Amino acid sequence: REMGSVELLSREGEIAIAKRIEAGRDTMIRGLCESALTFEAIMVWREELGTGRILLREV
DNA sequence: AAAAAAAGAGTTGACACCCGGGCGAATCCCTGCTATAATGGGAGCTGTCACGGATGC
Repeated sequence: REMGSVELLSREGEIAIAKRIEAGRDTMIRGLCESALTFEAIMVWREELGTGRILLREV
């Protein structure tokens, strides 16, 4: 009863939902790429590159 | 009238062996990934009363 009294169906609504999810992921990625918090934090792992353990195929 | 040894103890090397702990190897359990379109559910009484109590205007 609860699922039927509040839910519906949408053919093209799934496309809009996917576009909204993609926009949210894009905005989150744009907001997470900052300076002195994420660049220097992840750079300590990028400096470990050259051994092929987690620098390539992992990060 | 005397006087020493098969047992009885006591060990000393000499195997026979019997589960324990590793070294392997062979093999179980988990977990996730599959891209045409899938869009609200199946029994069950209903052939006992009667009492004793719990809601309602």
